[PDB]
Formats: sequence, structure tokens, C-alpha cells
Amino acid sequence: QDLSEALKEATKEVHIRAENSEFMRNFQKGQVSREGFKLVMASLYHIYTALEEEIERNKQNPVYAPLYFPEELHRRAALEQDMAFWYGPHWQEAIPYTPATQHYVKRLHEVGGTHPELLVAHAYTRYLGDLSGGQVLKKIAQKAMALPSSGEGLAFFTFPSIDNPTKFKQLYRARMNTLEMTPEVKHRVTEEAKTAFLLNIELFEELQALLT
Ligand code: HEM
Ligand SMILES: [C-]#N
Repeated sequence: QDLSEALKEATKEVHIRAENSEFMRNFQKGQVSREGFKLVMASLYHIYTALEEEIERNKQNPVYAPLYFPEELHRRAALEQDMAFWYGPHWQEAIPYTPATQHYVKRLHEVGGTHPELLVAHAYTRYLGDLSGGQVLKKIAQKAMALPSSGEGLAFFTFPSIDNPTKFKQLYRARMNTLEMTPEVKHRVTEEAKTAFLLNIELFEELQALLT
């Protein structure tokens, strides 16, 4: 079974639980305000910063290299733009770093530094999502908060180097299937992907609580 198919099958159940989390359920209904949105994007800033720091550390490692797409996928630069937009010139000392966010970042550094063969699980979980539901969320955020078509405040959801997200995702899945794969690696990679989804669910459950 190709890795791409194994991952989709392994995470299809938790995805349902994730897309139906209270925070997302509300976001999807159009109920999202500046306060809540700033909280989630600030958290993503930390998460992608850690993820991409580990991707850079392992860019030459064969267990990840085929998926090294900085120009097309990396979001840190975009998030820094969004942070300046929502938090101002000195966003660095203004943005929050929640416990659930720190927990996610901790696992990212553990994987990148000690279990690099599992890093693919984390890139898959975040990036393929950004190119899927993330695109639907972007439209909802624009409408709800009156954000301009010019893109300010939503740089994170914008991929100027990807003309067709559908085509790129297919390309990415195909590349994932070129990775050296063994029962051991495939089993653990799908398990880490489920863990990645849980880290996201816990983040959203935390943020929802902070708001309420
Ligand atoms: C806001 C609620 C969500 C919506 C509306 C949503 C919707 C979708 C849709 C429509 C797809 C299918 C795209 C395709 O087949 O190419 C998809 C796939 C995916 N989503 Fe979500 N999603 C949501 C939440 C999440 C969350 C919280 C995560 C985890 C960070 C996530 C990660 C993924 C991944 C990794 C895929 C790709 C699965 C695969 O093709 O193997 N999604 N999502
Ligand atoms: C999917 N987001």
C-alpha cells in the first residue's frame, strides 16, 4: 500500500473529529472574531517556525528530502507578515505562546532531531491540510472579518508559488510514495500522523477554552 494511501486511510477518522472540533465548527459557521483568529495564527506561527526549522535541519536527509518544497509550501515568512498585520510592528513580544502550542513545538523538535524519518508525517498533516480545508477556511475568514482580496492578514492561506493546489497535492502524494519505505517506517509514520492530528485537536480545544 502506497504511503499516501496509507496516511489518508490512517487519518480519515481523526480528520472527521478534527474538522468537527468546536473551534472549527464555529469557524466554519462563520463565527470567528479578531481575538480568536489572532490566537490561532500566532500559535501557527510558532508551530510552522518549529516545523520548518526541522525541515531545514533535515533537508538533505533522504528520509525527507523528496518532500523539500520551501518555495511552494513554507509558511513562516507568510506568518511573519500576518503577525505584523494583526499584532503590529512589535508583534515579536506581543504574540502569545500557549501551553498546547509549546507541546506541539516540543514534539516537532523531538521528531526533527531524533526521529527524522517521521518528519514527513508532520509536513503531510499541516501542508496538505493548508491546501485543502485551509482554502475553505480562508474564504470564511475573509467574509467574516472583512479582509481584503489583496491578501493582507491572510498571507498564511496564500500560496503564490502554487498555481493549482489540487495538482500540487497529487504531486506531493506521488513524491511521498518515492520515500524509502519499510513496514517499520510506514507503520510509525502513519502513527505519527495520527499524533499530529491530535496535537492540532488539543490546540483548538485549548484556544476555544481560552476564548470562552
Ligand atoms: C476546518 C475544518 C476542516 C475542513 C473544512 C477540512 C476539509 C478537508 C477536505 C475537503 C479535504 C480533502 C482534499 C483532498 O482530497 O485533496 C481535506 C484533507 C486534509 N485535511 Fe482537512 N479539513 C479541516 C480540518 C483539518 C485539520 C484541523 C487538519 C490537521 C491539521 C486537516 C488536515 C488535512 C490533511 C492532512 C488532508 C489531506 C488528506 C489526504 O489527502 O491524504 N484538516 N480536508
Ligand atoms: C484541511 N484543512
